[PDB]
Amino acid sequence: HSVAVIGAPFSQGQKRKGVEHGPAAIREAGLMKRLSSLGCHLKDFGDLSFTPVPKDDLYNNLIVNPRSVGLANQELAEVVSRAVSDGYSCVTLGGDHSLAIGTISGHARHCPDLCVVWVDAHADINTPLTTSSGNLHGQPVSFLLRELQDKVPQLPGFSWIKPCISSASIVYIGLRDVDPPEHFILKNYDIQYFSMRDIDRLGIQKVMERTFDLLIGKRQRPIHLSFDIDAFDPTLAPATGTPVVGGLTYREGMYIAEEIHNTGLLSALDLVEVNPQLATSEEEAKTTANLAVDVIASSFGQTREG
Amino acid sequence: HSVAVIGAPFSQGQKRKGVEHGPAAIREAGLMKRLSSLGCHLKDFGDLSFTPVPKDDLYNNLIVNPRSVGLANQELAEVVSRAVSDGYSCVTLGGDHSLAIGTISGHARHCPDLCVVWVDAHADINTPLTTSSGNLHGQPVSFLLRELQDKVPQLPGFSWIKPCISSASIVYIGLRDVDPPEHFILKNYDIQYFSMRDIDRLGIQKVMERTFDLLIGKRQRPIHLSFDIDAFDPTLAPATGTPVVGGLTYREGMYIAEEIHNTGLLSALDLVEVNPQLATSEEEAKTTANLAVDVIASSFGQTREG
Amino acid sequence: HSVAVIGAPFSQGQKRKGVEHGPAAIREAGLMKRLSSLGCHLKDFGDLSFTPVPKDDLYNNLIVNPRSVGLANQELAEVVSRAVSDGYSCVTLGGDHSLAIGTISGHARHCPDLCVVWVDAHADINTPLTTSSGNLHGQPVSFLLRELQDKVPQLPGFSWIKPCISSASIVYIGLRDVDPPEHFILKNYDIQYFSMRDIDRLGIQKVMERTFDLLIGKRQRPIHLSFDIDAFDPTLAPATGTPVVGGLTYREGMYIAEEIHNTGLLSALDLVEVNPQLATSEEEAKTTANLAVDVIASSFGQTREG
Ligand SMILES: N[C@](CCCC[B-](O)(O)O)(CCN1CCCCC1)C(=O)O
Ligand SMILES: N[C@](CCCC[B-](O)(O)O)(CCN1CCCCC1)C(=O)O
Ligand SMILES: N[C@](CCCC[B-](O)(O)O)(CCN1CCCCC1)C(=O)O
Ligand SMILES: [Mn+2]
Ligand SMILES: [Mn+2]
Ligand SMILES: [Mn+2]
Ligand SMILES: [Mn+2]
Ligand SMILES: [Mn+2]
Ligand SMILES: [Mn+2]
Repeated sequence: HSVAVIGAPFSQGQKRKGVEHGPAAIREAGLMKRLSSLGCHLKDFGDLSFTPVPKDDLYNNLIVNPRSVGLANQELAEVVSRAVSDGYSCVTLGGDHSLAIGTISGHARHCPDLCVVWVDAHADINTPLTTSSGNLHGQPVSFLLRELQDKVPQLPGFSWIKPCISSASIVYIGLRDVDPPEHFILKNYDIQYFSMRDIDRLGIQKVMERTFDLLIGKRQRPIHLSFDIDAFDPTLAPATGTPVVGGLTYREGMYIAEEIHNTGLLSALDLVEVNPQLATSEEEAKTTANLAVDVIASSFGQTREG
Repeated sequence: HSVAVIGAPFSQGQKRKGVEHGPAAIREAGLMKRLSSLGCHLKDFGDLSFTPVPKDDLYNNLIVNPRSVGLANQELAEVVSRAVSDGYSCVTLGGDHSLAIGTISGHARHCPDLCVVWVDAHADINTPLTTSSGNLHGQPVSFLLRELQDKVPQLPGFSWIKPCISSASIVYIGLRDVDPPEHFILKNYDIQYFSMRDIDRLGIQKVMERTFDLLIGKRQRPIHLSFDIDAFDPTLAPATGTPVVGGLTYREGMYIAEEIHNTGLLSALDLVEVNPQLATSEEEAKTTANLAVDVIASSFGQTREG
Repeated sequence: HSVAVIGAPFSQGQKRKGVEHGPAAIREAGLMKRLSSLGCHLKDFGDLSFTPVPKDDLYNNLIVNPRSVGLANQELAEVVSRAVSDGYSCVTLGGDHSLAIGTISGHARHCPDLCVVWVDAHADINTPLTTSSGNLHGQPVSFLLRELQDKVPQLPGFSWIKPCISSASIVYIGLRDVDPPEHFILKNYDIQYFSMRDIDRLGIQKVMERTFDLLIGKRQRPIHLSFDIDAFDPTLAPATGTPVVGGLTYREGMYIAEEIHNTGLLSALDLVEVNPQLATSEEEAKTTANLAVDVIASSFGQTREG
């Protein structure tokens, strides 16, 4: 079992400084030793340096850094594609969530029937025509879903992307801050999600059971787990740019990761939005990074029973 | 849909200074904007000034401020009755829980077939003959329930009350600190409650389903939600006078409020016992007020899925 | 109902200073008054003074303080045995968990059909041949189970010990940090456990139901509850030597204790591993002790509904 680790210090999908230091923070929290201990053979690609784009002006006076985000993702997709082609399960450390455009695109090149489990407080499914922030980290799913493409304009730097997956191939877990146009999109395209309210009702065991029935109930598929640290309650993961009260507990997050491992199908994992500079103390930053490491290790087989 | 907001700075139902500043704290936490955003047409009645009573001596060398609490409640009931009669769902900000004598009396004055959901760590059902504290905020339910009246003596300032509400028409959620005579009362009059232990067993979904089956399972009735902030765990709502460990989680509180909204029958709401002065820090005070706003907004339709 | 309280300031089953002050901390937190209030008739044995053993050198160059732990446990066993035969339910305050060798041995002397509910983040079932720490507090169960005796070497000071429990007569609740050879032992000997993951799946109600079906489903038996404070999440019980993230909530711990009380069969209880010196503040120490008192009081009938 081989795992590739790619640092992707994306910050230009959003406006808050510091998220580019997430990969270093997660490595410093002992990621590689934890993975080695489980028996993973590792290839560390280090932290990538992405090519900047000069004069990357706003698109439509709103969308920030489109060419930079587009090119960084094109470059990242090439690395992810190569790693998956070489037989590695691919762990990408962020960095802001716009990097999922690149990781999912790269992953889908060799694994076109992948499915996506998107664990997040947010749906990240605004389009360039619905976003009220202009921040691409709150739009990445819109660029990836085939059914949405007539509603998504062509951004500069984005021409290389071709939507990778169907709306029936993504399931959200943890949602508790969704913009009204995103709610419209989720309902209109029948995209399945388990919000925090659904977890309150069903419990995390049934949520995972139903997630897998929707995605792999009738056929095996490589799983892409895109995990935004802000899915966790801010008491547990304070070092992040968009915290929302009332999130996953520690135990719920471990359970999600355990079930992902138990499928035997995990093929790529993103761990995004750790921003150590937003912690009010070193302890806050380190606990957030420690939590990120626990998620990744659990996703690759660390158990709570020995 | 129209909502009236009434500030009721009651503090004489108990002995701790500061709870009279609860209404201002909740307002400063953004209550009105949150309600407007949901589509509520608002009538703000401001913070009421209640008429004092001279020489309001203890009743029976025990019960504190009886005439002051009686008259403040009589005055409050007049405002609540007018608001409800004019078509508003009536939100009353406390202030200590003795104010529910006035809000429920005033609500019932217009809506005699109302039912009550009482969310609290405490049953608040001592009578003047069973209370060990003498504090009227731990007695309001005894003045309101028809079946209990042959056991409730007449307090000065209390003669105006017309307690018609049946013991079958109140359900408690959250109970974890109940005095022995209150336990006797709950059992003897077959009053239904879901204690924290019941929530541990059933889960909040089934608790809400069972609550509504009891109250509105046979017929539609206006709902009065009387919500003591101390229902929440003290880690979440520290700025309150009688905290008890082991309370509702944030998610459970939001779920209760969401289910109240989903009935379409919410007619009045009390949010009581926020005391900003009992916070150890500005942060503790503000988080308690923010939580109060979240409960109110969720009760009028704020969702966690957009 | 009569309850003996025994202080057992064991520290030599592990290496961290301070756990010998656990019994005093629990008493200072109001244990005796809480038990009296429930109607318990009390015999306080005080804190026992155990006979030291000079030159208690490492066994096999690894196992720490074997003669001291063995002798202290032999002495403790005599006290517990006498107390149980005099008709007391026996509460032993720790002290490190190696004391359970003594309490369970003493208990079983007059109650051979006892069963054991072991509430803990850890399985405490290493043998002298599997331990990697050498600390006897992580081994007590191996000395007590009949089925394991061909794999447990004779330690100096341990000759008085006869295993008196079958592997089918112990159930674990709370497990989340289990060493690989302990996992092998649990599986190989079909020892039943409900890990944190099992609690996440089933809920604490179902966990207790299944626990009692396994132990007393066919006949009434005296129950020995051995409760390591580290079963609780470290946010709730920080003052302990081996904290592990993702533990029982306050409510889950109360529910466990309530269900133990509800059986009517509680015969002895250990409350171990409170180490006030490991608190980083007096508040942390006090909350851990207060929690210990809550567990013991709930196990003897304190309710959350009055
Ligand atoms: N929907 C947001 C989401 C930002 C978080 C992105 B993720 O999950 O990668 O971290 C936020 C929109 N905003 C919410 C608050 C009110 C105004 C709109 C957006 O910017 O589009
Ligand atoms: N039962 C109490 C309740 C006080 C809280 C009122 B609420 O819910 O509005 O905030 C307290 C009685 N007291 C409990 C602790 C032990 C002594 C008696 C009382 O004073 O009657
Ligand atoms: N399994 C441990 C358990 C110690 C806790 C004892 B109890 O529950 O009474 O508090 C720990 C072994 N250690 C765990 C971390 C990795 C190395 C081995 C041991 O020392 O045997
Ligand atoms: Mn997010
Ligand atoms: Mn995201
Ligand atoms: Mn209360
Ligand atoms: Mn109350
Ligand atoms: Mn332990
Ligand atoms: Mn232990």
